[PDB]
Amino acid sequence: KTTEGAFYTREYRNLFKEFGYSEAEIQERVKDTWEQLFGDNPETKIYYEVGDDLGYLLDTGNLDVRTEGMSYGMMMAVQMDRKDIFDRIWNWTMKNMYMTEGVHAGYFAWSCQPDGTKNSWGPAPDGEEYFALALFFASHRWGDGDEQPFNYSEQARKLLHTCVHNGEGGPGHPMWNRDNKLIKFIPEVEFSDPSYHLPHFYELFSLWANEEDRVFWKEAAEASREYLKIACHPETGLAPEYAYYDGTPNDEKGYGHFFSSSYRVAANIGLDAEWFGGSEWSAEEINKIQAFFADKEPEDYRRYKIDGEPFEEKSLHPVGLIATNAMGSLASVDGPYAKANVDLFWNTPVRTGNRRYYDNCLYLFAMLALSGNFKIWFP
Ligand code: NI
Repeated sequence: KTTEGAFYTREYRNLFKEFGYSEAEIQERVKDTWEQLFGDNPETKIYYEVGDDLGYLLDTGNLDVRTEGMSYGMMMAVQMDRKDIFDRIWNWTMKNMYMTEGVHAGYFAWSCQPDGTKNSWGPAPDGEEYFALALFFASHRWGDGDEQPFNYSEQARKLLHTCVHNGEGGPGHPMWNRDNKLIKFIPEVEFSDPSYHLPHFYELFSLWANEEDRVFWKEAAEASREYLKIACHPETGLAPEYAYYDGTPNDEKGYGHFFSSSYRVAANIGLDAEWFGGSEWSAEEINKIQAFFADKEPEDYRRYKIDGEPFEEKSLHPVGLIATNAMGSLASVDGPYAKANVDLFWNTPVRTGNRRYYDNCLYLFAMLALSGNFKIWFP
């Protein structure tokens, strides 16, 4: 590590403020972003309330409710101290997504219709890891409820138990390969997705998961840091959406390039550097991604091969790309392009249109992280 992280100091960098933005404008912008996503602002909103006790995040582009969006929404709500929103989302999640039958019992069906109908009985591991951490944060901020499923920390430990141990007495599959400690793209495959690797989350799991797994989680954190070094292109810093355990792109179905999924790598690296400390690798990695985009206009952002070669196809989520590249500045605060990225993001409005969901989730995490408001909530 090259700096001491917020995990040790309990002070979160307000990068917007350090780059010269006023405290009043920053506060306004964070709240405005929240309100545009969770309030009534129908052109821009992604959260929808249902009755007195339910609510969900809608993938506006695919017309479904995704565990990615639900777990994001729970993380957002706990960072904003909004138990009411947190509990609505988590309650919908448990009611409509949690599976008690099939090979993936104990996990969450990745895509549901707005009426709660499962589109699939397959889970998406990046959902599970966000559910668990947001649950731990909920336990810590508010206390475990007495009524299930609001017993937050028990639900978190129980979920992470399944993630590691599923398949031991039965037909299930774990979400992490036990030998290499790497998160999988889905439980029944043996390849991964770089954007799913959250070593900073695993550090916390190594403190708060069932004791029998705390060594595993510290090992998974280290394995995830090593994997990112091999998965990011050495010149451009670009990661593929899917990658084999060997770090190379899995393009069997067109996911071997730098597109929507990959964007989150830079954000993940920034947040890890802020929580657990800078490193040389992270700063250089962010410098590479930012250097790569420095001569490119947002209107012209493309799909790229990880070597930098452009496709005709434009970025489907260019706002999310901007936001993640800016959030990445937390791992290279003195980097040559760090201030330009944060400024570009500052000058980019939240997204409107039917594709806004993904951009806007990335945008709110970036607002939170760059203002010193994406925090670890301790017991
Ligand atoms: Ni103002």
